[PDB]
Amino acid sequence: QRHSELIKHFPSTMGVDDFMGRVEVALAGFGFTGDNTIAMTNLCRDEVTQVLKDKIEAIFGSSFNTNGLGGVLTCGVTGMKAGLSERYVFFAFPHIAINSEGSCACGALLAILNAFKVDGVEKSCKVPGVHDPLDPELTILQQRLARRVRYEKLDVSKLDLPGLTSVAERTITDDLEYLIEKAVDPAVADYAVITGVQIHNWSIEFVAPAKCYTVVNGLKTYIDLP
Amino acid sequence: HFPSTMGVDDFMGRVEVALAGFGFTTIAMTNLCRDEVTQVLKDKIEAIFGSSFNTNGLGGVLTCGVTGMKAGLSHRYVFFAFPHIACACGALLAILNAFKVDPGVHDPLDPELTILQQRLARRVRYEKLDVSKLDLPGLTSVAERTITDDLEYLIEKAVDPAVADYAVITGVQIHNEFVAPAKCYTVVNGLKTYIDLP
Ligand SMILES: [Zn+2]
Ligand SMILES: [Zn+2]
Repeated sequence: QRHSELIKHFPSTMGVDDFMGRVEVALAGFGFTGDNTIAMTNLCRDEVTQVLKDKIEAIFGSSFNTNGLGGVLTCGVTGMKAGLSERYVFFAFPHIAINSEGSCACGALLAILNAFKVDGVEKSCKVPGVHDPLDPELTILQQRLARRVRYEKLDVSKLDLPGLTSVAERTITDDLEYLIEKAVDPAVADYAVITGVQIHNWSIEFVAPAKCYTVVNGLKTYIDLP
Repeated sequence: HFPSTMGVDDFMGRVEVALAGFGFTTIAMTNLCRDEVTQVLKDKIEAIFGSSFNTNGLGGVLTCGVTGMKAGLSHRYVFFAFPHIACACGALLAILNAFKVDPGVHDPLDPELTILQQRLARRVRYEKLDVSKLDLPGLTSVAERTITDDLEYLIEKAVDPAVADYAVITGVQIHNEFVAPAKCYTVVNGLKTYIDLP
């Protein structure tokens, strides 16, 4: 009941403010500030994620938001180009809640884990391009998650909500780069990418950074948390 | 093109007075285009209802699904849906450009865009429209019909009238800030009362 960081479920876990500091430090190093950059934020649509989006916009005045269910990126390549209209910073995060150690973290990720648990993971592993019209964002997310879970050969019997949440982060990150490739020419602009897992510790807000880098002058440099 | 057009704050006056007739404050779902310029009506809506959630997609597409609507409805209910126009809705103008140059399916590289694009095609073909003749305010108005029953399909999947009052405010946002309303009703204690302004 002190630092409330038994959240080592994600080794990289930081305070959200601690987190935001490192970012603008690392980002200032590469020429990014609230001065010259536009931020795109992508979180889950749920209201519990608003604290992270607010911190980011506190630093980045020029900002646009593309939140999808469970953090899925259904705005696509047009949704992205719409917002960027020379220095861009993309933040993408799924999100999880942990008491100490346990209204619903991520609603989508909860239902999905169950889906993978009761039915197969195989039931959801569809060809990309397909969705249930009754639940477009959710099912697009299931499937991408399913493909990803199969892609790094994961023992589903041993998959828990943190593990799933961490597959979502690798997934949402990968999708982000696929849009970024279509929508951003590293010859024309410099940009950055910050991804990770948002963690609601109900009261303290944490963030576990995952993949971070800058593409400056057509040259990519990775950034770890310290 | 939009004979229903009003100023946006007049609208938000008639709307809240109308709604006040049965309900007032109530949670609110807002669904507009992701574009920034839609924020005018957003904040005005929130202005009246502090309990809210937003479900914006490209052009106003309701890809939030039933689960999206259910997650937001956990604290009776009132639903706002509007596409828009002025670069008006870059999305509708992109679909329009398309409709005049060319089932649970989508481009992975533009899911919201192409989902809406499909739902408009169906609305276009249903209503029996000449695409050569279709222009931007026509498709916008279509999109208002598309977005509305979409919303409606989502609603009494998500909402049980025997237990909840809900309300529906739809229409078209117009910039040069105007709102041309369209389908507006309340359902209270069971009884559905459509609303026309004026
Ligand atoms: Zn969520
Ligand atoms: Zn638009």
